[PDB]
Amino acid sequence: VNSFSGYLKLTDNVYIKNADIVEEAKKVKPTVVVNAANVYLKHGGGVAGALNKATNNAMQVESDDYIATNGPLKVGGSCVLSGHNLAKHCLHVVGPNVNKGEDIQLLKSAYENFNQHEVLLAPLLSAGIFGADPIHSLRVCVDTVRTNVYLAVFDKNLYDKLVSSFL
Ligand SMILES: Cc1[nH]c2ncnc(NC(=O)CC(C)(C)C)c2c1C
Repeated sequence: VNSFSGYLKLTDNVYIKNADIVEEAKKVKPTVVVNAANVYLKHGGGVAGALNKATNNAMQVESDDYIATNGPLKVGGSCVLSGHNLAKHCLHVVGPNVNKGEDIQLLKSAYENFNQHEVLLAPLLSAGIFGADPIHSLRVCVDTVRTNVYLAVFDKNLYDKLVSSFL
């Protein structure tokens, strides 16, 4: 038993809800919140911009030190950093950005990072300003993640479409 509330159960381990991941993180304080990151950890907009704003830019400060030491992530890769006031940890995961021309096949590799964590709160990878089809992202999530994932979908209209079309 965990503290997530109001989710629809899609499969044995995948759950979905119309919610703002920022507000959801601030209430649940999950062990792991997933950020929709880029390889430079520049958290300017989309989910990443919103999570960082909620940390009063502390996420960005930590991220800049990480990149200065380690260099950029790989598309499809991840790193674990602090969750600041939102979660114990933040798993920064880089899904392909279609608006940059990146290979959509890398979306499965991106979701594989979730399997290193028993329970996670997450957005749909590569959705939103990353340009991928969210219905496809949900399909890849369900077919790749085996640990317990709680998906927060900000847009109410998109959520209903995701549910109604889920096979
Ligand atoms: C600030 C914020 N918070 C979120 N929490 C969960 N999911 C999110 N993204 C989407 O739902 C996909 C789109 C944007 C509807 C296509 C977001 C965003 C952009």
